[PDB]
Parts: sequence; structure tokens; C-alpha cells
Amino acid sequence: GICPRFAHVIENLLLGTPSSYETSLKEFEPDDTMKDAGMQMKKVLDSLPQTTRENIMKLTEKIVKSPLCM
Amino acid sequence: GICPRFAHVIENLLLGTPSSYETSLKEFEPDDTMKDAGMQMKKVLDSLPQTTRENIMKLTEKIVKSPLCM
Repeated sequence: GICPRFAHVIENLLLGTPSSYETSLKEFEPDDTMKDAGMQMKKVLDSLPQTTRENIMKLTEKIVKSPLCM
Repeated sequence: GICPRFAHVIENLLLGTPSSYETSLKEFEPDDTMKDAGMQMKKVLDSLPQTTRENIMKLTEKIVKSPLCM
């Protein structure tokens, strides 16, 4: 379906704090550039309403649990 | 590593047009709400510089190809 650590990453991206996202990322030993790019992503996603991020999470689960991703 | 269709989705999200992202999504038969949420995501990611999106893509590949996602 989906790499468990990756899912954690996405969960923290959409619904968690920059803090927890940050910890999540460090597992993968990103370089400073990739880490910076990822925080730029977080900052902008955080502009979206809560409801919107919940629906993106729900959307993400529907993709990863599709017959198409089996 | 990663569901091939999902990866396509992400690729189109970060580096493609709203158009191609849109086609990509439809595979998964998203409802109108999930589709709307996903387009709201696209619109905001599109605010980020090209370079930034390239690095997020590179970051994404590093995650999916980690020993941790084996």
C-alpha cells in the first residue's frame, strides 16, 4: 500500500506541526537543500484550511488503498 | 517502493500542469470534495519556485528508495 514511514511524513505534512513533520523527515537523512524545500512545502500547505487538509489526507488514503495500488 | 500511479500523481502535482494532475487523479475516482481539496493543494504548490518543486521531487524519491521503505 504505502511505506509506513512515508505515510507518517504525509500525515505530519497535512495535519501535524512543522515540528513533528521535521522529526519525521530526519529519518531519511535529507540534505539541507531537500530539508529546506520540504519546509517551504509545509509553510504553504499550512495556509490551507483544516477541513481541506483533512480531505487531502482522506484522498491520500483512497489512493493508497485502491485496487490500483494493490 | 511506491505505487506507480501514486508516483505519477505526485510527479504531476509537483512538476506538471493542473491539467495532467487532474487526469492523474481521475484514475482513483475521487469524489467532488476530494477532487476540490486536491486542486486547492495544486494551486498553492504552484506558488513555489520551480527549483523548490524539483528539490521536493528529489526528496520524495529519496524517501521512496530508502532502505527504510524497502
